[PDB]
Amino acid sequence: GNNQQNY
Amino acid sequence: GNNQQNY
Repeated sequence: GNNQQNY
Repeated sequence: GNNQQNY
């Protein structure tokens, strides 16, 4: 699906 | 914080 990664 | 909106 839509991807948000906050490292 | 960081924002991602997928309408």
